[PDB]
Amino acid sequence: GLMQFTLPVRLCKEIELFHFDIGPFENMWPGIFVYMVHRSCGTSCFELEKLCRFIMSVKKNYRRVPYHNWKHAVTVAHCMYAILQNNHTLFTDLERKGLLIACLCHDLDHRGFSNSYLQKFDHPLAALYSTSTMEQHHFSQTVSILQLEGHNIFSTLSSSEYEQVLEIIRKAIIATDLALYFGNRKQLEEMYQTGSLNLNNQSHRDRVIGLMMTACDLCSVTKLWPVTKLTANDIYAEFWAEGDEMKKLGIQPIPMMDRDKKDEVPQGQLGFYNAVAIPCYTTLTQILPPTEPLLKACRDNLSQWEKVIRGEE
Ligand SMILES: Cc1oc(-c2ccc(F)cc2)nc1CCOc1cc2ccccc2cn1
Ligand SMILES: [Mg+2]
Ligand SMILES: [Zn+2]
Repeated sequence: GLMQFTLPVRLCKEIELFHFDIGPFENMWPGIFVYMVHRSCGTSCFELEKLCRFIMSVKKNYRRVPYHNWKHAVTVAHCMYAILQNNHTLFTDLERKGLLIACLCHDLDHRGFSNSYLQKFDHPLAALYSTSTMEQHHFSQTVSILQLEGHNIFSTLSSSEYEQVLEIIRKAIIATDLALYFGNRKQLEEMYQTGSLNLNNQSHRDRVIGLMMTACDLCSVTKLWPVTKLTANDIYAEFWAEGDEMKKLGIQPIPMMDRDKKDEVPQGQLGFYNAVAIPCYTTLTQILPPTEPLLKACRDNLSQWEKVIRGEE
């Protein structure tokens, strides 16, 4: 109970910033996450014995794919930590608990293939869950792990508090399906503009948590240019493997996934920043003004991709 986690000075200071990179030492990522729970949530939120056992089982159920791996899980949880810490008073005790766990779990057992590829392959998961296929599987794996002996990090919550937090995690994980993002942000856009956005309305909170989940999930675009740039390689390495698998089913993949069309990546990152990322962090900044650094960092990386196109790198 008197057992804090602490971090070296450089990490203690940088972990508070949105552009923090968790670094290449896998063995420090559990301690980084627990540090974030303790400052975000409290030293009492979770039984340390149970939290540590939960983290390690989550880690074990992420696969060794180039991008949708254990490092992505912790990176997405750190972005959520940064948002929560800069918006201290807006979120309930249960949301602070739920959301860091949701982020850590949001891509559990990902294979590096999109929902589309599961549907065209005719993967068993695409019969079990017709939309948001991987995301319903991620939530499914989360409940699985919560139910292993010794892993119930929520066992101090009441019957109905337990149901509220698992319902926060479910919606948070479903929202990471980028197909649901577009409409969700349009609704938040109109609600914010017509002045009807109300955070006492549970359906409005749900929408806002959804957008945070998209913001944390895409946070690779909000780091310093060399982090953003090297992560884009991991992202495309999965896309090109999927493209290859599409060719093996006799389907020309979209250019984004075709490794013979690498030259179009810079122009594809512009489309992605303007169609997805910039709008996401704009609407997020409108609703939670302290998340502006994510918008500023995202715009800086858009400008770095423009420079790559103009052959100045
Ligand atoms: C998946 C995708 O969707 C689109 C896209 C989607 C809608 C649209 F109107 C135009 C482009 N381009 C991509 C290719 C690049 O996709 C991504 C996904 C990322 C996720 C996290 C951090 C960085 C990322 C960079 N590029
Ligand atoms: Mg996902
Ligand atoms: Zn993700």
